[PDB]
Amino acid sequence: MNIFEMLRIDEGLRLKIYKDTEGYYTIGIGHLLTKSPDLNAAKSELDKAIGRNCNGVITKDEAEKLFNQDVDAAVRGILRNAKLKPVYDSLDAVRRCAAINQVFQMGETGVAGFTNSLRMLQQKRWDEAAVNLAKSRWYNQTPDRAKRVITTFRTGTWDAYK
Ligand SMILES: CCc1ccccc1O
Repeated sequence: MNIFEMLRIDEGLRLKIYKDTEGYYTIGIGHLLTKSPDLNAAKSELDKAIGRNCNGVITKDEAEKLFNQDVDAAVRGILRNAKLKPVYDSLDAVRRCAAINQVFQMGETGVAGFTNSLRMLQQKRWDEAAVNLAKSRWYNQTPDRAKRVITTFRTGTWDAYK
């Protein structure tokens, strides 16, 4: 297991524009195109992202290319965020993957409410962190995925991903 395999499980792979769990136009391995309800705006973002006229469909290679960029962006983002970087750098490599996963799903604004979880994670209070992480819109809206990511934070193992 690694961050790519982990996110591939959590995000799936779809080669045609689809709506994610929040109803937003998405493609590939959880590549968010736009929060706009306009399918044409999503097709425009797709064409811009890939550099050709895709008419809402891409190849596996193109999906994986966006995925590589998106994972990279998630990590570089964390490292640029003064609240996230110190916690991320305190973690072991497995728990870092849980952090990348969460930011990939939610974005940095998405994780702004996680201040108390962040402190517990930096303190290595793993069970307490795990309890706090589940008290969230995140957990309630995507419980099966959140349970996996939380188990990863709690244990520093890949047990939740088999
Ligand atoms: C709250 C979990 C977490 C830890 C460290 C960095 C990002 C992140 O979302």
